[PDB]
This record gives sequence, structure tokens and C-alpha cells, in this order.
Amino acid sequence: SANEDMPVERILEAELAVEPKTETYVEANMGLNPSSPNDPVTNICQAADKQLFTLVEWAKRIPHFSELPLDDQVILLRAGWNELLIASFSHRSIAVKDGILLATGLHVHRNSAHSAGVGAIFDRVLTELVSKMRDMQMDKTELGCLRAIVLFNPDSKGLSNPAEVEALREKVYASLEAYCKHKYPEQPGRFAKLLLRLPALRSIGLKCLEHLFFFKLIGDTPIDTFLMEMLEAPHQMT
Amino acid sequence: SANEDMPVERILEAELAVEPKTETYVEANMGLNPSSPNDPVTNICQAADKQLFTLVEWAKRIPHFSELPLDDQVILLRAGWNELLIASFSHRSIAVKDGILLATGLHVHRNSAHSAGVGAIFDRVLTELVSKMRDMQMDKTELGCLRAIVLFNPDSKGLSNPAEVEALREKVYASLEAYCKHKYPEQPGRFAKLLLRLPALRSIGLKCLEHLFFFKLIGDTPIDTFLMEMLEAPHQMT
Ligand SMILES: C[C@H](CCC(=O)NCCC[N+](C)(C)CCCS(=O)(=O)[O-])[C@H]1CC[C@H]2[C@@H]3[C@H](O)C[C@@H]4C[C@H](O)CC[C@]4(C)[C@H]3C[C@H](O)[C@]12C
Ligand SMILES: C[C@H](CCC(=O)NCCC[N+](C)(C)CCCS(=O)(=O)[O-])[C@H]1CC[C@H]2[C@@H]3[C@H](O)C[C@@H]4C[C@H](O)CC[C@]4(C)[C@H]3C[C@H](O)[C@]12C
Ligand SMILES: C[C@H](CCC(=O)NCCC[N+](C)(C)CCCS(=O)(=O)[O-])[C@H]1CC[C@H]2[C@@H]3[C@H](O)C[C@@H]4C[C@H](O)CC[C@]4(C)[C@H]3C[C@H](O)[C@]12C
Ligand SMILES: C[C@H](CCC(=O)NCCC[N+](C)(C)CCCS(=O)(=O)[O-])[C@H]1CC[C@H]2[C@@H]3[C@H](O)C[C@@H]4C[C@H](O)CC[C@]4(C)[C@H]3C[C@H](O)[C@]12C
Ligand SMILES: C[C@H](CCC(=O)NCCC[N+](C)(C)CCCS(=O)(=O)[O-])[C@H]1CC[C@H]2[C@@H]3[C@H](O)C[C@@H]4C[C@H](O)CC[C@]4(C)[C@H]3C[C@H](O)[C@]12C
Ligand SMILES: C[C@H](CCC(=O)NCCC[N+](C)(C)CCCS(=O)(=O)[O-])[C@H]1CC[C@H]2[C@@H]3[C@H](O)C[C@@H]4C[C@H](O)CC[C@]4(C)[C@H]3C[C@H](O)[C@]12C
Ligand SMILES: C[C@H](CCC(=O)NCCC[N+](C)(C)CCCS(=O)(=O)[O-])[C@H]1CC[C@H]2[C@@H]3[C@H](O)C[C@@H]4C[C@H](O)CC[C@]4(C)[C@H]3C[C@H](O)[C@]12C
Ligand SMILES: C[C@H](CCC(=O)NCCC[N+](C)(C)CCCS(=O)(=O)[O-])[C@H]1CC[C@H]2[C@@H]3[C@H](O)C[C@@H]4C[C@H](O)CC[C@]4(C)[C@H]3C[C@H](O)[C@]12C
Repeated sequence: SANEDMPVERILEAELAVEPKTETYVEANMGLNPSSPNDPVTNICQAADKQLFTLVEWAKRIPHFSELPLDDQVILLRAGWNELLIASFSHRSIAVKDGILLATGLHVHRNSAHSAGVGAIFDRVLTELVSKMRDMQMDKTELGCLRAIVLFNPDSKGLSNPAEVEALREKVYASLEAYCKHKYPEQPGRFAKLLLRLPALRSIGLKCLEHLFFFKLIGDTPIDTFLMEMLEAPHQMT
Repeated sequence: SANEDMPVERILEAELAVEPKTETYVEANMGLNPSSPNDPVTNICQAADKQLFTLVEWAKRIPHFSELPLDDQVILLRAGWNELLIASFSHRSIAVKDGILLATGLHVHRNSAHSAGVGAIFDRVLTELVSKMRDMQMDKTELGCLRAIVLFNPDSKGLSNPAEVEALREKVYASLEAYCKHKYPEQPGRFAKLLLRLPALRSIGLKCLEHLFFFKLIGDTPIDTFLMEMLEAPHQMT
């Protein structure tokens, strides 16, 4: 266990860098200061784009990640994006109840996901991840370290050097325990409690891929506001 | 962290109780001392039955499990059987190479699984679990504690008291760390390395359910030996 090879402060920085601005959260949910038009395709493409940025800007800021062969960096991001995205929108949603806050600042309510056909996956996110993170008062350093552990997956298919990725993973969890021990001495089993949210992240990630949850999650509100305009507009042709 | 509420010795006992006898391994693979006939249905039903016994006899021997409401005991076994079964046949296969040893003592070779249509799931078992367990020289106490952590899943749907199951889970991993620390002081990050095999167990378990891997794994050899007899028998009707 050591913090020099994997500083938790440098891991917290990576998480803070990609954190949405307060103005993003406010604008999205008030419909204010739109850059974007009421076109569903544009809005979906912009949301996907903002999510990709969050994952890539975060990863590059993780210690030693950019020292891996570029081929391995692509494989790790492509193999873990689903889980990385889920862990990120789960922790961001701790303050909110019955909903998810996306990288665009948008709040997707439980009800919208239930009418969208993704209700059960959404409830698994709320229950298995969001509630659990809120109860332990999981901090952004802990999230950061959980996400770097997901990132540094030595089991990803196609890696040139799996031993390097595995050595990088070990350092993250060695720093995570040192951090947990020093900040939460009253909680001796917190490190395990954190690592034990990863199997749920794994199953949820697979279930999201099978149901087009990412597509429906980012596509639902843009479809609603577009239809709202058409329904609110006056009578048309013939 | 404490061993009185969850003794690792009592957890090792549970694993040892359900461990196949040497005579089972020898008889299965030599075709010797058959109780069973060359009927595929009987052989599949007997294998499923032996696997169920292993899971139930193991669980009852786990400290405090039988003190949970009986309704919760059923839910925990039904929710985690797939993962419990996989962790069990993975560790049993450490000594063998390119194959899996079942509770019936039977050795299913990689090649048979490839011709059966389950090749990729089988290779994931060999690579993600079997190899990893063999490299760390994972002991039966460690396996036992990993399996009780899977057993005591507080996220299972329908539990009357999820807090009790979660409290039981915490004790297992508290004992597991104390064990790891005391037996492997040269390996300070072993406890994490062990807990980090659980997300792979989770994904593999889901993939096994979607491809009828348990059905095909136990059904393949009984179908082969039945067809072998028919093909080896002399010419028949008209
Ligand atoms: C005070 C808090 C945040 C605290 C903070 O962190 N403050 C840094 C500077 C805040 N901003 C980044 C928004 C400045 C934008 C300058 S920009 O050049 O980008 O327009 C900010 C964040 C978003 C702001 C609201 C939204 O805007 C929507 C709306 C626009 C109207 O018109 C005026 C009213 C209203 C309700 C705003 C009030 C207030 O002010 C809010 C709540
Ligand atoms: C801000 C206003 C609501 C104001 C309001 O009506 N506020 C008082 C409520 C108080 N109550 C009567 C409930 C009593 C509370 C008692 S209690 O004790 O329970 O607190 C709400 C009502 C309809 C909302 C829009 C639509 O959705 C469509 C769209 C969805 C997107 O996603 C975000 C953008 C957008 C344009 C939304 C923006 C905004 O969000 C609107 C204007
Ligand atoms: C565009 C309309 C406003 C009504 C309208 O139809 N107004 C005319 C066009 C306005 N424009 C600014 C595009 C003009 C540009 C001219 S220019 O020549 O500069 O291109 C506004 C009002 C509510 C806005 C949505 C919500 O917030 C929720 C959500 C937040 C995400 O974060 C981005 C996606 C999404 C779906 C938002 C999209 C868009 O933002 C909406 C539909
Ligand atoms: C109909 C409601 C106002 C009614 C109200 O009081 N909202 C309180 C919340 C309670 N509900 C949502 C249940 C009310 C439903 C309608 S009810 O008839 O029940 O009141 C108003 C308030 C804000 C309005 C949107 C924004 O301008 C942005 C955007 C501009 C585009 O150019 C056209 C589309 C869009 C999405 C607009 C649609 C619609 O025009 C909204 C939702
Ligand atoms: C010495 C080792 C295991 C060491 C051990 O743990 N020894 C405890 C007693 C062993 N058994 C449980 C098998 C006794 C069965 C008594 S029973 O009443 O169940 O038949 C035992 C385990 C299984 C035994 C083989 C198989 O049988 C198949 C075969 C049957 C023939 O005929 C004789 C040859 C052969 C190759 C056997 C030789 C030997 O002996 C083996 C390898
Ligand atoms: C024990 C004998 C093989 C003996 C043998 O032929 N032994 C010498 C090999 C030495 N070599 C020539 C390979 C050189 C090694 C050089 S090296 O340097 O590589 O070591 C093998 C050959 C065919 C096998 C059966 C069938 O499968 C069907 C069935 C499958 C079930 O699942 C288990 C039961 C059963 C009845 C099997 C039992 C047993 O298992 C048999 C009789
Ligand atoms: C039954 C045949 C032997 C040839 C035959 O067809 N022999 C006549 C019948 C013999 N019986 C003992 C059933 C008579 C009982 C009379 S009584 O009146 O008592 O019912 C034997 C030889 C090889 C044996 C398989 C392999 O090992 C692999 C595997 C191990 C598992 O662990 C159990 C399943 C499986 C598929 C085994 C089933 C069965 O075991 C086989 C086919
Ligand atoms: C054909 C082979 C022997 C040939 C040999 O030398 N085995 C070495 C291994 C190498 N191979 C598997 C590639 C050889 C394939 C056949 S080859 O023609 O290439 O030799 C022999 C050896 C043991 C025999 C089984 C047992 O009695 C149990 C059982 C009794 C039932 O009543 C009928 C079914 C069954 C499954 C029997 C089938 C078959 O009769 C086996 C596999």
C-alpha cells in the first residue's frame, strides 16, 4: 500500500475536471440559455458527445493511463465505457431523489424512464448504486478510485500487456485502502464495502447494453420537447 | 474486523464437507463403478441433483445462514446459485488444465465445450477465474469466504430483512481480511485481489444463464456416451 505511484489527489483532480458546471444543471432543467435547437437528432448527438468527453478527459488525467500503449488505452475505454458512465451518473445523482443527472446537466425523472420502457434498469441504478453511495456518503476520491479500478481492467480482450494494466489496478486499490484507513478510521470495512459495489455495476452495465438504456436515457427528453412543440403549435395542412 | 462472529475455520468446514471424494473423480473419468446407466436424461438429472446438494449442504454449514428467515434463505440460494456453482467448479479445476471438474467428478475438456457451442463462455471461465485462482494459489478458506460474500447478497429482490444479510456479508469480509493479513503478510493487497474476481463471476454467471451453459455442460458427455454405444452396437432393422 502506497500513494506516491498512484496519488488519490491526482485521481480527485480527474473527477473534478469533468464535473458539470452549476450553470449547466440550472440551464438544462429550466430550458434556459439553449445553444441547442428543438431537434431530437442534434440533442441525442450532443448528449452522446458530452458523455464521451467526460470519459476521455477523465481517463487522460488518471496517473500512468497515458503511459500505456495507445492500442491498450482504446481497448480499456471501449471495454469499460458502460460501467464508467453508469458509476459517474450514479454518484452525481446522490443529491437528487427519484432521478438521474446526466453530463448535460439534464435531470431524467423515474416516471419518464418508466413510460420509456427502461423502468426496471432505472430502479436497479437507484437502489443498487445511487442509494448505497448516498448511505455511505461515498466521496469523489472514492468514486474516482472505483472508476480507475474499472478503467484498469486486466481481463479486457486484446490487451498487448495485461500485466501492466493489472499492476496499475493494484496501485489504485492500494492507494484507495490507505485513503479509506486515514480518512474513515471509524469504518474499518469501508474499503471492502466500496469494492463490493463493482459486481452490481458490472451486471447493470450488461443489462444497459441489452436494452438500449443509454440511447433511450439521452433520447427521451429531446423526443418529448420536440412532440410538445408540435402539439402546442396551431393546426396545419389541407 | 473479527473472527468470533464469522469463523473462517467453520467456513472451510462447509467447503470441505461438499468436496467430491477422490473415488468420484477416478470413477467418473475411467467410466468405472457406474451406479448410473447409459441413459442421457438420468445422467443430466443426477448431475443437476449432485450440484443442488453441494450448494444446499454448503450454505447450511455457513455460520448464521440458517438463522435467517427461511423465505430469505431460499431467495439468497435462488439468486446466487449460478455464481456459487461457477466459483465452486472454477477452484476445483485449478489442478487440471484445459478443462472443468464437476461435482460428479467428471472432467469436461475445452474441446468438448467448443464442439457443444459453449466455447467462448468456457474460455472466459478458464481465463478470468481458473487461471487467476491458480496464479494467486487461492486457498479453500478464501474460496469459502468469496462464496459466502456471494451468498449473503443484500441486493437480492424480495428479502424480508436486507440489513441482516448486509450485516452478515460485512462479517465475512471482515474475517476474510483478518485471515489474509495473518496468513499472507507478504501480500498486503491480496484481500482486494480476491474481492476483485467477483465482477467477473457476476458477468460470467449472467452469460451462463443466457446460453444454457449449465444444461449443455452437464448434458454433453451423457449425450456422447449414449450415441457412442448406438454407433458401436451392430446393424439393426428391416
Ligand atoms: C448563482 C448561481 C451559481 C453560483 C455560481 O457558481 N456563480 C458563478 C457565476 C454564475 N454563471 C456561471 C451562471 C454566470 C454566467 C455568465 S455568462 O456570460 O455565461 O452568461 C447561478 C447558476 C445559474 C444561475 C441562473 C441561470 O443562469 C438561469 C437564470 C438566468 C437569468 O438570466 C437570471 C436568473 C437565473 C435563474 C440564474 C440565477 C443565478 O445567477 C444562478 C442560479
Ligand atoms: C419550473 C416549472 C414548474 C414551476 C412550478 O409549478 N413550481 C411550483 C410547484 C409547487 N407545487 C404546486 C407543486 C406545490 C409544492 C408543495 S411541496 O410541499 O410538495 O413542495 C416547470 C413546469 C414545466 C417544466 C418544463 C417541462 O417539464 C418541459 C421541459 C422538461 C425538461 O426536462 C426541462 C425543461 C422543460 C422546458 C421544463 C422546465 C421547467 O422545469 C418547467 C417550466
Ligand atoms: C430550443 C428550445 C426553445 C424553444 C425554441 O424552439 N426556440 C427557437 C430556437 C432557439 N435557438 C437557441 C436554437 C436559436 C438559435 C439560432 S442560431 O442562428 O444561433 O443557430 C429549448 C427549450 C427547452 C430545451 C431542452 C431542455 O432544456 C431539456 C434538454 C437539456 C439539454 O441540455 C439539451 C437538450 C434538451 C432536450 C433541450 C433542447 C432545447 O435547447 C430546448 C428544446
Ligand atoms: C404547458 C406548460 C405550462 C403549464 C403549467 O402550468 N405547467 C406546470 C407543470 C404542470 N404540468 C406539466 C402538469 C402542466 C401541464 C399543462 S396544463 O394544461 O395541465 O397546465 C409549458 C411551460 C413551459 C413550456 C415549454 C417551454 O416554453 C419550452 C419549449 C418552448 C417551445 O417553443 C415549445 C415547447 C416547450 C417545451 C414548451 C412546452 C409547454 O408549452 C410548456 C411545458
Ligand atoms: C488409492 C486411491 C485413493 C486413495 C484413498 O483416498 N483411498 C481410500 C480408499 C479408496 N476407495 C474409496 C476407492 C475404496 C473403495 C471401497 S468400495 O467399497 O467403495 O468399493 C484410489 C481412489 C480410486 C481408486 C481406483 C478406482 O477405484 C478405479 C479402479 C478400480 C479397480 O477395481 C482397482 C484399480 C482402480 C484404478 C483403483 C485404484 C486405487 O485404489 C484408487 C486410485
Ligand atoms: C484411459 C483411456 C486412454 C488410455 C491411453 O491411451 N493412454 C495412453 C496415452 C499416451 N499417449 C499415446 C497419448 C502418449 C503420451 C505422451 S505425453 O508426453 O504427451 O504424455 C481412455 C480412452 C477413451 C476414454 C473413454 C472415452 O473418452 C469415453 C468416456 C469419456 C468420459 O468423459 C469418461 C469415460 C469414458 C468411457 C473414457 C474413459 C477413459 O478415459 C478412456 C477409455
Ligand atoms: C453405463 C455405462 C457402462 C456400459 C453399459 O451400458 N453397461 C450396462 C449397464 C450398467 N449398470 C451399472 C447401469 C447396470 C445396473 C443394473 S441395476 O439392476 O442395478 O440397475 C457407463 C460407462 C461410462 C459411463 C459414463 C462416464 O463415466 C462419464 C459420466 C460420469 C458421471 O459421473 C455419470 C454420467 C457419465 C455420462 C457416465 C454414465 C454411465 O455410468 C456410463 C455411460
Ligand atoms: C473406441 C474406444 C477404444 C479405442 C482407443 O484406442 N482409444 C484410445 C483413445 C483415442 N481415441 C478416442 C481417439 C480412439 C478412437 C477410436 S479408434 O478407432 O480411432 O481407435 C473405446 C474404449 C472405451 C470404450 C467405451 C467404454 O467401454 C464405456 C462404454 C461402454 C458401452 O457399452 C459402449 C459405449 C462406451 C462409452 C465405450 C465406447 C468405445 O467403444 C470406447 C470409448
